[PDB]
Amino acid sequence: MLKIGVLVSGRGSNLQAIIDAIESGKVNASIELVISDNPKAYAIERCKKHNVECKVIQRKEFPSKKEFEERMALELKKKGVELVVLAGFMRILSHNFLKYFPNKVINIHPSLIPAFQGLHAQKQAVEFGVKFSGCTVHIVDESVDAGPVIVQAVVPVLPEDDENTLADRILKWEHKILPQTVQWFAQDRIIIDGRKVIVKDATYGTLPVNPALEIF
Ligand SMILES: [Co+2]
Ligand SMILES: [Co+2]
Ligand SMILES: [Co+2]
Ligand SMILES: [Co+2]
Ligand SMILES: [Mg+2]
Repeated sequence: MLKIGVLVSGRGSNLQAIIDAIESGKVNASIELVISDNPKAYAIERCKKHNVECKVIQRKEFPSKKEFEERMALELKKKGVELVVLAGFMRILSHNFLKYFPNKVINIHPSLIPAFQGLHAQKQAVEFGVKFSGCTVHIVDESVDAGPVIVQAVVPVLPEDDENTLADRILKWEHKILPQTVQWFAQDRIIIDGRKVIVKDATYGTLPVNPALEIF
């Protein structure tokens, strides 16, 4: 099975989606370790309920960021983690961490990047007034939600939508494209060429997900 590690900082609904997809047999992978930088994250409780190893590693426990990132990489390496998944993780990863997992660190972001990068992307979309938003699974690099794009899901925005209502609509898709991406990695179907990513034998040119979902 694909051995993956998940980094979290809060609620962790995206972690739950992966856990459920694995338990239902839709994703051929195992979560070898979950790392939370927040001791009170609900994500930790999810790990307890599903018997998923979880470790709390806090930034304040290290003088430098370099140390902090090194410890997290090492702990993942010790578990043979092949794919690192950020699910609600709030720290910014640098080359110190990324160099260990070349093109093997992914993240789920609630917007159609490069649009609305950064924090509160759903609220950004609503205040801006776009008619379409959505979510993106991308490879993490030194940019702020500007790395290689694996898959995106488009979601219509309503005139009366507020941050929470739109976020809720986008989240339904995040819970689908992130687990699907994990499965694609598990199937050795992720091909990288430059900053472009292609999924082997996947269906392209589709709505509302491109490439189209397969396990959902
Ligand atoms: Co273990
Ligand atoms: Co735990
Ligand atoms: Co983001
Ligand atoms: Co609208
Ligand atoms: Mg999450």
